[PDB]
Amino acid sequence: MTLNTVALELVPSNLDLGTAHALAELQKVRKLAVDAGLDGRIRHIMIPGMIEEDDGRPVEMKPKLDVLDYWELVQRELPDVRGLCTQVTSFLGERSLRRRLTALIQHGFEGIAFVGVPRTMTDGEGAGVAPTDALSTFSHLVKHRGVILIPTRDDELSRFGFKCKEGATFGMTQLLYSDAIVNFLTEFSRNTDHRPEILLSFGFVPKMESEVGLIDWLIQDPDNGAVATEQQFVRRLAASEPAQKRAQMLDLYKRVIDGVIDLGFPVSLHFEAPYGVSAPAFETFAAMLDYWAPD
Repeated sequence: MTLNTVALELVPSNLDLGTAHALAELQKVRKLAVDAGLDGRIRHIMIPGMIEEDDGRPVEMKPKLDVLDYWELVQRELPDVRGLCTQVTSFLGERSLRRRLTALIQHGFEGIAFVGVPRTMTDGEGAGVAPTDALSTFSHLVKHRGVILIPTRDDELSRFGFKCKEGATFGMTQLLYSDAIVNFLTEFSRNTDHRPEILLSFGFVPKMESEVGLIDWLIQDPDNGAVATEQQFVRRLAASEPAQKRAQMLDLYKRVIDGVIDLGFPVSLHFEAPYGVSAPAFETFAAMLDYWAPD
């Protein structure tokens, strides 16, 4: 009924790589994890869905394999892991979304986070499916139905509460670069009876972030202040040398874990490396797991 899992995000490889070099990259993933101690301890791969056109991103954005094609490669090179993914619902329409969700579950995915994109319907005829409506409508197809939880966002208490009422089973956080989630989940536990599973998301920040700024872009929220603080922490990690970067990161992790695991929500972990998996990323994830892991 709960995942109680550690999930590693693997973004699908570029469409132009071809099969032979897709599996080589996945083979490197297996070696990096074994070398880092992770190889028994990651139960799920989270494969995010697709943005086709660019959103302003600081990186280049090439066309990717569909979630289904990439998942079959993943199963070849990482036969231990189970599958989670992300699905945009806003563009599909109920019948199409039913077929898509059925195909995902049929091909071995155990949980799906329903993601929404705002769109114009003043024109832009044809309703898609709002993520919160999908949560109710497809509960017979998807046992683990997720939403994005952004604990720094204005009105997230009302927003996440609504999604829980509408049938959300877990919340997957935006990348966490402060302990805002601690106060959010405590206030959420005081104002409501919803106890969804929380997928806590931690992202490795490489020095390259000082030059490219991808993670700063991923978490931006104009005029927030809590996010402003998080962006300063990202820059500081990027400008920190490995020992201090690891310690600052793991101190953040320890505060979140300590502040959260007794609130009464089931807790799972979600590890991202937005610039691509790497030995320093996997070492950071191994350090976090040595402090605390589900089970």
